[PDB]
Amino acid sequence: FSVAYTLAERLIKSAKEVKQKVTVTNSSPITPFPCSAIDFHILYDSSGIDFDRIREKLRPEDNTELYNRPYVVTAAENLSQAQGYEWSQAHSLQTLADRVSYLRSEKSALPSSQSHALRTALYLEKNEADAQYSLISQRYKILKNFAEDGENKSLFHLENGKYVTRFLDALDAKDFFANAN
RNA sequence: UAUUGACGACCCCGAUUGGUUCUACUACAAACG
Repeated sequence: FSVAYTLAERLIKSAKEVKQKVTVTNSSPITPFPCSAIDFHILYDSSGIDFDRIREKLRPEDNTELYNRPYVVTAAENLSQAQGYEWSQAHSLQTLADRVSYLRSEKSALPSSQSHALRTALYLEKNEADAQYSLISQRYKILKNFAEDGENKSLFHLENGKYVTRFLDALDAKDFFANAN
């Protein structure tokens, strides 16, 4: 528990970065706009137990990061009047929950066989991750939803100059999105 | 108006499928009287 809780005390700071990316419009000093967000890990013990090391193993190339994991959970409608609205949508937890649903949807609509081919490619450069995706994008039409480019040819989207993706977060959370409701 | 006057081989592989699906860490030892 101790290691898990000190992770949570770091995860809470990563979720709490919404405090300054989503901010009250025309405020001075720049007050946070009330925004709710999650960050989560899933240790496996493999990722490094220290948050700083955990995230640098998911930034495999200098412009490419395989986590979108500070996810805003506040509704878009509530956020629409803040500054930083556009960021909150890309970081909206519903984008993760939808993609998890596509992975869970069904035989599998996206085969795990092919999800893991893409998972492997994500650790390459974008030109190679996009190459693998282009070998697959029209064999599995569900992948039109997992794209983020706006073109349906890459799993990444550009965010402040970084290629960031939810796809590998969706594979992580695929089995941690269960509810009695 | 319909005549001139006999030679000569060709094909040599073509089309397509080129991976598909599943397993992606599991128990542990540190947590918990």
